[PDB]
Amino acid sequence: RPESELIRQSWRVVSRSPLEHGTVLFARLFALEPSLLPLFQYNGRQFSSPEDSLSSPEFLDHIRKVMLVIDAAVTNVEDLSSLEEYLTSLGRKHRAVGVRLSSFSTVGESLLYMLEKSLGPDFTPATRTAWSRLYGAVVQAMSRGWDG
Ligand code: HEM
Ligand SMILES: [Kr]
Ligand SMILES: [Kr]
Repeated sequence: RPESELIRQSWRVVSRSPLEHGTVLFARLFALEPSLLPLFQYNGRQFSSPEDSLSSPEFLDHIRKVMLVIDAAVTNVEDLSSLEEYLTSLGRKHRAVGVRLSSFSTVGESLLYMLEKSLGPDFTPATRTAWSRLYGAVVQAMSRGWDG
């Protein structure tokens, strides 16, 4: 595949520091959709502001979890079938915690934003398209968890 290599090569730099890069993605997410902030309840409390979430070890742990799932999508970029079941159940979990399926589009824009900022001139239109397709397929798999 051509695009599989585009994903592999562009993930290499980001994957060296997943928490740093993940923090960009979530900062961008709350700037676009602040109504997602209350969905992260740790120790029975709601974060008041987006900067509150960045001081929470549990929230930062979830950033690393998100990045590891994306790492698994890249590893299986040539055949995402083998992750379908895991992704479906991850969708069910997120539905249970209160995330609306449509919020995953904003997550996609946040991921693309983070890649654009990290890669700079190396974020070619083919690289955007490749990532849009891969994230699209991840979300399709996850969408099964919302009653099908
Ligand atoms: C809309 C943005 C998202 C919100 C509000 C959200 C929120 C949550 C919450 C509340 C949990 C349960 C508490 C925890 O363990 O932290 C969770 C778990 C988790 N999240 Fe997310 N999440 C989002 C996006 C994602 C995405 C896009 C991925 C995939 C790349 C992901 C990967 C994971 C994983 C692997 C877990 C552990 C699941 C388990 O207990 O089985 N998260 N998330
Ligand atoms: Kr954040
Ligand atoms: Kr992805």
